[PDB]
Amino acid sequence: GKITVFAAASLTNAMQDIATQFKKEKGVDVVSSFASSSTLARQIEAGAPADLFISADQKWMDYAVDKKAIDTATRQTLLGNSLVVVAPKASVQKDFTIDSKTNWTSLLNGGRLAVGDPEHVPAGIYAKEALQKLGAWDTLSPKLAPAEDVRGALALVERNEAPLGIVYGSDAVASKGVKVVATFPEDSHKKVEYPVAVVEGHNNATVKAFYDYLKGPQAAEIFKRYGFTIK
Ligand code: MOO
Repeated sequence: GKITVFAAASLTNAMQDIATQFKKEKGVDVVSSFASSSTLARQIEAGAPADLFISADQKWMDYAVDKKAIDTATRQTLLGNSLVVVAPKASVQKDFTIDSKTNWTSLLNGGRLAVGDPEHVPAGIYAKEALQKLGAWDTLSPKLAPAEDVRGALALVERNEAPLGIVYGSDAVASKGVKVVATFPEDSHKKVEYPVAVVEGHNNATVKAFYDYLKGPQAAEIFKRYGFTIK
């Protein structure tokens, strides 16, 4: 048959490699749809036919669970990640530490801070939480360059349309055109976690085979290579 995976945008590269490998060794076609975790959860709620859902936060998985769209016994935290600040590869921007007294205004210099839309994209929600805890939010809000998902934010920095952008550590590994210039302290935000679950009514042997593969060694190898931490 064919499996349909709805996965957070930050999983783009890893999921494509995993799908390729699974087809080589098991013969099944895996089709992935990538977007903000919020967008995917709402599509699943509406009735879009996804078999698996992997969210970049617990919030949007909880959302789908409440709408009775998830086979709950299958829900499990699969990956972890870090929150970082990236700059264009060829930028002269130097490394910096992030604390209560970081001078964001000087760092930006009339430029905007690329972020996933803090209204709903997990990467933006983690970022807003961190910036509010570090007291930088009030200063930064009028200087944001929001995007549809974390990869949209990444693109803004790669195309040098924003001096800095807040993305996941894994995004930096996948990107050929940016560099990590700072890392948020773990205590500034909720732990970045990626729950996976089978969509209600799609728990059959074919989907289950893929779900099990995601927790196996071949997949763990690919996830690690892309900067994700395995839970
Ligand atoms: O759902 Mo994302 O990976 O925070 O854009």
